[PDB]
Amino acid sequence: EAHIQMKAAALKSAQSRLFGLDGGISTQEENTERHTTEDVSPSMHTLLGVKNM
Amino acid sequence: EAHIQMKAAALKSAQSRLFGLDGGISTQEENTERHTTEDVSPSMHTLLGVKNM
Repeated sequence: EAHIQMKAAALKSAQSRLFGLDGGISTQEENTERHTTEDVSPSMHTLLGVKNM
Repeated sequence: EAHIQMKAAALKSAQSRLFGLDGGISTQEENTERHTTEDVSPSMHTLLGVKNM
């Protein structure tokens, strides 16, 4: 009885977690898009439908 | 768990780029046109259909 009470008092209410933080860090997608000197910006190739006035 | 958290905090949301700026710089076409003493301008040969009055 003493050993059981000691074990119960030591363990308390320790929740058991089956997993931790996943090791897969990359949550985005690889950017396979090309970059060329013809681009108007590092994020865009052309401004196709844009109309100035 | 500590190592996984450290790796996740260090990598953050680093997007992976597959390409950089392309090494092909010349985006125009080579000007194979000739230049002759008969030309009226370095950019034009004659003024053919032009009518003065």
